[PDB]
Amino acid sequence: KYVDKIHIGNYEIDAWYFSPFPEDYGKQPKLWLCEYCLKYMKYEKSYRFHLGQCQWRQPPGKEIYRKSNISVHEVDGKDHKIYCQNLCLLAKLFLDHKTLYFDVEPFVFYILTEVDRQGAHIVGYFSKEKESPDGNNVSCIMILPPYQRRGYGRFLIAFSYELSKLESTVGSPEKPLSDLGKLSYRSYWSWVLLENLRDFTLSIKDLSQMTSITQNDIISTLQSLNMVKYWKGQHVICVTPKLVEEHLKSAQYKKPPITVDSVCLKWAP
Ligand SMILES: O=C(NNS(=O)(=O)c1ccccc1F)c1ccccc1
Ligand SMILES: [Zn+2]
Repeated sequence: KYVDKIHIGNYEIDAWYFSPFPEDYGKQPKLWLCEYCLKYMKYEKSYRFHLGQCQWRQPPGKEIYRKSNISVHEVDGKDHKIYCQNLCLLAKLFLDHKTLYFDVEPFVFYILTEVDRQGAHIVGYFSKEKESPDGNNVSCIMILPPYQRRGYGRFLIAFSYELSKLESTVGSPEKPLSDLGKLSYRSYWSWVLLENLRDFTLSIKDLSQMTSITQNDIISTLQSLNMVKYWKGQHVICVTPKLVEEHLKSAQYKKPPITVDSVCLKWAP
């Protein structure tokens, strides 16, 4: 009845949530997706015919980041409507709270790919409203299950703040976050803040300006690190250089990151 398994690239992936693909696409045992243009198909035969014909080998839009074989494409929902709609229906298989699939024009989509000789292979993405009334620098963020917990979510989170910095603005992901989303942002925030308190008298407003993390996300992060005191109605940073290093040395920050190299980012607001 609902779509419950997809084939994309060389992966078969079980669905986590309902996504409103048309009814007759549900009925099939599997839905088959072109990993490059994200067209969804009902049959292994139409899929293999499509694979032989389709000329795309990367996302549409502008490649705004390239370092070695990690690429980000910026895709405007108005310019590439069908691709963005396909991406949103794919995303909704793995996001409980996403509600927007068809009215994609207000959004820009940042698609993360990993490149080999065959083409640029989609790992995940984040959407962003062109005009956010609430200052959200991410709408939805999704990493395909076989790539989760492997560094790519940290990359996209970092990337979303590097855009916010180029915008001279603070930003926060739209709520609610998934369970993994919550843990991932808290861990990203903790690292960035701890490294700034090592590398540098920084105030909370100072840190917000340096990182584009909102003051509230800074404060909730420092509270979970027990690194803020409260005085006459104001949160104030309170931490020893040694306690910062204790946190940074811990086993949580020990996996080598895919880092966003701002030299390789090509973008203006
Ligand atoms: O895959 C995910 N997180 N684990 S991670 O990338 O190794 C990671 C490691 C350290 C800090 C933040 C991270 F994100 C993820 C999936 C969906 C939304 C957001 C993140
Ligand atoms: Zn295709």
